[PDB]
Amino acid sequence: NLNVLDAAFYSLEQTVVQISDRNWFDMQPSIVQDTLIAGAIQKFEFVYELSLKMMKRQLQQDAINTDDIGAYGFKDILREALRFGLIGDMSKWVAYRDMRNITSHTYDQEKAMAVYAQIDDFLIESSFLLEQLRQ
Amino acid sequence: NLNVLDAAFYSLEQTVVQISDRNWFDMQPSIVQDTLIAGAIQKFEFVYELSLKMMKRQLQQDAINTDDIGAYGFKDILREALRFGLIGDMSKWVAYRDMRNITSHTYDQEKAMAVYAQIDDFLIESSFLLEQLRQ
Repeated sequence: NLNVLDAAFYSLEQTVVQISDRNWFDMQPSIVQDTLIAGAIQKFEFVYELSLKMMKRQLQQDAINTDDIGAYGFKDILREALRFGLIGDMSKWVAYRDMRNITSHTYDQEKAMAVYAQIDDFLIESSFLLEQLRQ
Repeated sequence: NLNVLDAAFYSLEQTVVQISDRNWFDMQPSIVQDTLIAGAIQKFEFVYELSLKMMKRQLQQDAINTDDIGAYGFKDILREALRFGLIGDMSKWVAYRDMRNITSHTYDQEKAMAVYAQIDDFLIESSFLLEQLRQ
């Protein structure tokens, strides 16, 4: 499992890299560009959703009990994830959830630009998150 | 707002066309090939969702004295849409949702190929719907 989040993190990272190579990206027809952006938003969603689940799982393995939060709030998952040092800034994640909740609006190109602009930062935290989880 | 459904559809279609250009697509780097399939899948989700939003608004504005069509779930919307000849086979839209509900597993390349392969048919059906709504 953790391998899966790991494979999904890299594929996202790799994807931003290709899109970053501004030489090759600007050459491509516009439909190729917007499809890569969408594929990147889709890969963002995977890492985000896989991250929560791995994060919820570590949390359940380290708690006094799973009854408490696992049927309880996002924010509570974060604070707790923060306490065990799983993440560094629950404000990045509150933001990430806001991001994920609107990816379904991504057919609008502006909105797509807006989500893609936040992905590089996104890679940072999730990178941290996963490092934590490897240990 | 019919324009959005129309433009998401056409943008999907155009995505599928570039992907089918085997000579062009076989040359691309590995990460470009799958980001593109990732993206086409994301785009499939947009038309599906929008297509259902439109059947909904259609039935919601159509005969309804705006009877908070909330009492309505997926299958009522599909049944009403059939009553209006907006779709012609609901077993298919039922299957498009099962497809939609597994796209979150698309980080696995094989599951992703399996969903992408179903896009051609989706285009036929989704385009019929858009035809009826055009009137």
